Amino acid sequence: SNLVCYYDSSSYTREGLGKLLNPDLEIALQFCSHLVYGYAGLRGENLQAYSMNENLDIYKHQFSEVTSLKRKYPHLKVLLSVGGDHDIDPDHPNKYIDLLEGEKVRQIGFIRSAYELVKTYGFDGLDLAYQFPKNKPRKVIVDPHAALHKEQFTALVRDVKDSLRADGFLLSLTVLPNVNSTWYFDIPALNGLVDFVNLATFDFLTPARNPEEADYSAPIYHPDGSKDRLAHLNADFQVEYWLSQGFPSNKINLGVATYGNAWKLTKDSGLEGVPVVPETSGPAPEGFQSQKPGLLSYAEICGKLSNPQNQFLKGNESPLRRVSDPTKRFGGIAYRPVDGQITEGIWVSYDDPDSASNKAAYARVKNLGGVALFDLSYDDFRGQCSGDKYPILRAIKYRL
Ligand SMILES: *[C@@H]1O[C@H](CO)[C@@H](O[C@@H]2O[C@H](CO)[C@@H](O[C@@H]3O[C@H](CO)[C@@H](O)[C@H](O[C@H]4O[C@H](CO)[C@@H](O)[C@H](O)[C@@H]4O)[C@@H]3O)[C@H](O)[C@H]2NC(C)=O)[C@H](O)[C@H]1NC(C)=O
Repeated sequence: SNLVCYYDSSSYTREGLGKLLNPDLEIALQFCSHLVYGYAGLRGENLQAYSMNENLDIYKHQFSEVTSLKRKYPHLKVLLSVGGDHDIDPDHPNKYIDLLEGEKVRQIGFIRSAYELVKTYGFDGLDLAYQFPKNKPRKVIVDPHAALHKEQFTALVRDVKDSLRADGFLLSLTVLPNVNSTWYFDIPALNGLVDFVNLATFDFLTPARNPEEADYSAPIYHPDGSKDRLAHLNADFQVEYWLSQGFPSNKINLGVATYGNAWKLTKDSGLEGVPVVPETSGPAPEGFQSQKPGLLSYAEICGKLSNPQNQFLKGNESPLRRVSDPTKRFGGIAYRPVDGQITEGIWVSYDDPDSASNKAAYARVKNLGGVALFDLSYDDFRGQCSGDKYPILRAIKYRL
């Protein structure tokens, strides 16, 4: 099976423990079948593909430092990913749709630019992690041209593929969290156009989208215990959906995240950790390593879990408690409620090595092509949690 490892290059320049330099990157490569370099973006002035950190990717040669890793790993495939929800442009918030709705000249510009990036820097292919509009978050019609958009995307994928054929370059698509395949993906038309598809079957709920309640963010199956949870929000529904639409199972990769979604709790959230957790208050304070409110890396989460040793810590240092439904269907929970001394409450939905392993087993059972891991920079590459580096990656590979 495949093990498609995403690499967010912004991780190269992170300060402290979050920094992922190339020697640490390379260690993942005895487990990854594919490396995907993230993320190129769209220029708001003409929507061509371009590096969102030219100084690093191009002027300090990081694109080709990473693709030249194939010299050391002759079976490794390296792709370049566009979008990935990392193309954040408040100045041009309609780029991805405008590219779909674009005139030939505009689309050709993108196709040519994206092609140039792949070829010039030694990549084996392109990942279209298209930033479509997502499911509207339920609080407490987003796109009325979805069907037009679906058609335009199919056509754009065909033309992109066409540009890559002569070189034999791969094309993958990534269906990003809460991107709805009914609205945008003409799945029977894609089998003949793309080498594989990555379903990002995680972040179904996040503190950014769902600041006022918390629930499992990447369960395999639907948890009946989560009241009123939308039934398409689980990995199995997404996978079966793609299979339903006639996509070959072995061209599908199951997305698994290495980071957790972390909500700030309130007194009114109560003391129990099984979701749905009410009266939450947006993202939890950022971690010191990952510096992203509402996100924590696996090492940051592992580092907070309660043990007999850290038992003595109190107040806002008291350790997090594990909640782990024994059916292995839903994924991990670690939390600390607002209570007395504890003023800073937090609820984290995440996969650890065991639960990621579970996802890998499911993928194997469903005869999928493999797993796509988002991303190496939040796996514990330094070995902080147990001493073993890349504990989530290795656990997944064990079971594919
Ligand atoms: C794109 O987004 C749309 C929503 O805008 C989404 O459609 C929704 O799909 C789900 C999943 O099929 C539908 O929910 C099911 O609906 C039926 C009928 O109401 C229920 O019988 C089902 O309940 C069965 O299963 C649930 C969990 O398995 C149980 O909790 C429940 O008790 C039942 O056993 C289930 O609720 C939903 O009705 C539509 N919604 C709308 C607004 O039309 C679509 O799936 C998304 N596409 C993808 C690929 O994600």
